[PDB]
Amino acid sequence: SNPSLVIVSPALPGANNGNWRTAQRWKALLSPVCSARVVQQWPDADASADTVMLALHARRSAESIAHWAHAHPGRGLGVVLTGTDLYQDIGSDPQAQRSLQLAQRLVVLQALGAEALPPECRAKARVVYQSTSARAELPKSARQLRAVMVGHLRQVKSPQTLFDAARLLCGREDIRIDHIGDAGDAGLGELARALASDCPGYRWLGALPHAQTRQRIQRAHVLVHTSALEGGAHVIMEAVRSGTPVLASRVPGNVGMLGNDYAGYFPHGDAAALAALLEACRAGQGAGLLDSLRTQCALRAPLFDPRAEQAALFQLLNELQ
Ligand SMILES: CC(=O)N[C@H]1[C@@H](OP(=O)(O)OP(=O)(O)OC[C@H]2O[C@@H](n3ccc(=O)[nH]c3=O)[C@H](O)[C@@H]2O)O[C@H](CO)[C@H](O)[C@@H]1O
Repeated sequence: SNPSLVIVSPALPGANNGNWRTAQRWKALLSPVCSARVVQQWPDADASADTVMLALHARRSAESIAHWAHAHPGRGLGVVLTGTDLYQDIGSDPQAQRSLQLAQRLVVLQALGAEALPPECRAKARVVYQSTSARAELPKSARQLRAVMVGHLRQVKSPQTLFDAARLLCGREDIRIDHIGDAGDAGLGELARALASDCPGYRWLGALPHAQTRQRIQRAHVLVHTSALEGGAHVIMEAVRSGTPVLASRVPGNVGMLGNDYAGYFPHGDAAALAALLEACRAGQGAGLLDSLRTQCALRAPLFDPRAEQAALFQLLNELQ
């Protein structure tokens, strides 16, 4: 009999965010070799039939991770390091530390992940790059540069770097910056509203449905991503797999997605460096930076093929049962 997989995701059901997206995608990819279901917490009325658990976020799902560990000591637990666990919490957070100890396998979502784990956790760490469907690379206009950044506004997304680069470029009518994401963390949507009132090339569109978000990523000349940390951001692969090049903060989660040799990084929180890269992208339109970055992004794009992710998850499942 095939395994009965439970995926634990701290996301609300139907949420438009990474943690829901990963859990739903993994359920789809694994369905040909197992019975798969997604929950927010474990156990539940259906818990007795589950044989394997993949739990997202070593802190946020720590109570379900421990429930599983105590019910199945030494068997069937994979803990998936989705971001603030790996790059924040495992530091000093006893829940995140326990989850790391209890897991039979740890999953990181790009090549650099295990560098952030304790050395005693590296032998059971597995890399599972995420995947996304491709979109046709669109030909685009040289008349203007249109940038997009995508992320629900929270401090970890360092939206202030974008706000500050948009402000440096306030008078540049030839450069447009669209920003997609809900107004989560206290007062970030107010900063975005004030900036869009002052600097008409900058627009904060609020949260948009995923279909519309993918279409805007495809249509933009460039995707800007400023975060302090990422587990392995969906929006970077969504751009890459649309033929939209990226400007990203030099933090491990981003470097793991775009490569050690990528020419499109700026130092974390350096608004001037980001504004300089946008000016260089614009200058090149008409040898140009956008073309250089498109070439580099096209070599990354096969990392994000769902067949690749499926094969990595099939291997992981066979290890856990
Ligand atoms: C560490 C961190 O800070 N973020 C992590 C978190 O995802 P996040 O939710 O922080 O970021 P993400 O970019 O991985 O995923 C956001 C998803 O929502 C979509 N979107 C977003 C806003 C909006 O208005 N419309 C829209 O469609 C976007 O297109 C993407 O598919 O979990 C993921 C795994 O599950 C990854 O590990 C991320 O790196």
